[PDB]
Amino acid sequence: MKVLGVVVEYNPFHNGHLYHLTSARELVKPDYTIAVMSGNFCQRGEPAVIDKFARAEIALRMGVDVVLELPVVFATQDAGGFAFGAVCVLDATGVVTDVVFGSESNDIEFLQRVARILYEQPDEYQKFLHEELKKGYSFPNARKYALMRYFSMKGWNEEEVLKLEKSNDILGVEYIHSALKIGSNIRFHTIKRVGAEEKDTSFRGRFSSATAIRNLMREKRWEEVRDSLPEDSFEILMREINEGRGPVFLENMGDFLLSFFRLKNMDFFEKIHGFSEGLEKRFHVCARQTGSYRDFLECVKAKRFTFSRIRRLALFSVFEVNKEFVEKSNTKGPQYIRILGFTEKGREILSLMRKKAKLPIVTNMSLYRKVLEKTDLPVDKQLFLEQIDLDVKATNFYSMFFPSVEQRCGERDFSIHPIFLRT
Amino acid sequence: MKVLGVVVEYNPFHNGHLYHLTSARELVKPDYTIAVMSGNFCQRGEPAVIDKFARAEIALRMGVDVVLELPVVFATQDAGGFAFGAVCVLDATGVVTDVVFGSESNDIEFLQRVARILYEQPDEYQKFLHEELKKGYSFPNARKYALMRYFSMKGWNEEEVLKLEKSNDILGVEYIHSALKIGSNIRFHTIKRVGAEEKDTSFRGRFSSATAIRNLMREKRWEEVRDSLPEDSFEILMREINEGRGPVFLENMGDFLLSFFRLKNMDFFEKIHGFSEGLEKRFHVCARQTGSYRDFLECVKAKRFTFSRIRRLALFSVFEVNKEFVEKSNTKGPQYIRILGFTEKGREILSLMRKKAKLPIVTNMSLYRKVLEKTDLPVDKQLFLEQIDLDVKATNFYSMFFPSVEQRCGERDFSIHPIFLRT
Repeated sequence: MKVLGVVVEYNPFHNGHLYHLTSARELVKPDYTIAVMSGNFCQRGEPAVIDKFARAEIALRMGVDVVLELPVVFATQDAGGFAFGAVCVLDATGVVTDVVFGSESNDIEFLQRVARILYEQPDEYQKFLHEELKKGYSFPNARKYALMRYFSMKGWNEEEVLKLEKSNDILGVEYIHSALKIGSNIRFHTIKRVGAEEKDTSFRGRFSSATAIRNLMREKRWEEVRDSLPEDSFEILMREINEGRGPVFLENMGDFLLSFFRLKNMDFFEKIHGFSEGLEKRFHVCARQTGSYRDFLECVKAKRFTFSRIRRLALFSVFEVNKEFVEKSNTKGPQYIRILGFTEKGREILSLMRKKAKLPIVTNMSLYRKVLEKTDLPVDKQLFLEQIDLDVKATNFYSMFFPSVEQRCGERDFSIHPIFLRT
Repeated sequence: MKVLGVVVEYNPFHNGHLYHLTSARELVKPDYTIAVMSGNFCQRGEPAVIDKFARAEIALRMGVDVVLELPVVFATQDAGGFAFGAVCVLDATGVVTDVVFGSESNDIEFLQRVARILYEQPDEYQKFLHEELKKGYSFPNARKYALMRYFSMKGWNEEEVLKLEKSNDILGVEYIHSALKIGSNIRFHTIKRVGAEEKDTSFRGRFSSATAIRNLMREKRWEEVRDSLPEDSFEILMREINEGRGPVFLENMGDFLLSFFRLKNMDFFEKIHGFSEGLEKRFHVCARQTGSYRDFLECVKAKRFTFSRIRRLALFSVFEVNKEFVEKSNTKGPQYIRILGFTEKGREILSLMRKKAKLPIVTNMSLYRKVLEKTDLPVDKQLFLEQIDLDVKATNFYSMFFPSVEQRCGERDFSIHPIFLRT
């Protein structure tokens, strides 16, 4: 028996996503497919263009049997924390056998070699990393240079370690690294990256990136959106829009984020995860000097910062995601498995997950405190509660930006049950 | 010599305000007139419809020599705290000899008699108050009923105490009580309020209430607005509107406030000043179950809560005005005198204030930390910093709601110097 895991966001689910999913299923020939998916906010620090319940339904119609929520504390982190949460969730199901992820190099052996070095921390590598951590290098840069120097000493190709600027391959390394850390037996595979680069922004016809498609949506070119998307993905996108639950764009939240930063002092940002390299002063000063979130982001931007990093820090700030909370989450991992949706076939593997899972399974959110109280699993209960409260908080915040005022009431985590799709 | 103080909001400055200000000056015949004025937020929990720099200038043109800011922590409180701050600021100038306030009863001897009882706290009054509170009445009702029983026991007419159901006289008593508490020698005077009461939301000619006039602005009835205001007031209003710095309404901030409350749990609100009687839970639940701030207010509101109390609580929440901070402020008072503007004539009295003031005087905001570091005056340093940080924070937040994005940059407390007008 084999169960395919995939780590996904689907913002929106497009033709490239379908190609990847179909290829993964053809490669692994799984009996069941489980997706761990980012919620209402993705890894670039942007809102999903439609909410997690719609995108869970889309994934189910595209051939996922079970959709799990990647908790916000992981979903909005950079590659290291993102991968760690995703791999912990999939490993925790107790049924996942194989994981297939998109890749640029499409070389599983190189990705594995890098991860083993990061896991086993050779004495030579460690000495290099510290030297590179002086000379003021940021960790991901110092690590890259440390890895390059390790490769030379071992007579490998150091040039390869510059492959690791590509998003797909970075995540790939971190998936494997995470699996070694938690002692997972999951088998990992790559497929060569589908369609346009995740950062492209140009319309490629059939296969455009998700960022490009969201821009198409901004410009209201629906026919080009339609050409980018599977029929059911587009249909449900149109549904959410017609019913006033989309589209949701980051600039819709921009005035909130900017105003919120004007309520905060530097002491506040110092307590929030991810802040270093003068970014606290930058947030504080730029929030007072600029009048829109777009202008804010450009004021904070400098050569050594990505927009994505800045955008993530903005989400961490409004959700008050503090340093200690993230440190604990990146150690102990997710404390629950949240079910967003399943098919008829998915019911079967969920039944097995009840017996095999290493984390409490949450389906009915009204009952999550009872699940926590009743579980025999050695979870950190306080951390559990903090993590799931963040998930709920993000959904409630997100809902205020539904285009229709009528759609903004209530807590969707408690009012909407996991999607059940008949087969 | 004589110096007249007045406690004002001027949201906006209308014909009724010119009438009463002029009569105040005619009554007392002062050499100078000083106003202590609410900033960008007033006592009802609303933003001012144009900002404090615009409204300070109108005040100067209408006959005020010097305009002072009532710090936010007092300006946004109910009558007790509002009055305390205002009287502390006026007294701290070291030059104000007389204060005139508008009144329904226009009976100053009555108002002083009541203030004296609240100041001296005779045990019979305290017994009555404790009983009425034990019975479950609100503090203002309990106090009213306690004063009535007191009056009755003294052989006075208790129906006279009914005068205190009127907003102006409630305020009047608290001004006088505050003067007694701090040992002020200021002479207090009443003049009879004429024109619509503060609570009257509909339009009659002059004198329409400020509330009614703000609604005229909402409905774009600008002819009736012009007939309601002195020429210089209407001109400054139009100037602000033409530049996109007004009008500012509470509903413009409504989505922010409601989204902000969705980020907070009950433990947050328990810390905020003015929360009791299960208001923490009502804020928490209503913020999640309503989709607009108007609906939120209606949800939180019940028999025992006025709208103004709820609106004040929303401002205290968004600005994180906590219980210990307000307790200190209502004990030690304002720690500085903030000059918003003065005329060439006002120079003369401001010069005397520098010799006579009991609090540090802040004109150039860029220097306020240096003023604090150097002052001989034994102020509470941390409280000073917290109070003035709140003033700046409120201005910075307010400005995000200027209708034109071109006006939303920079910190206006630092870039706008005190208004000055040649005489």
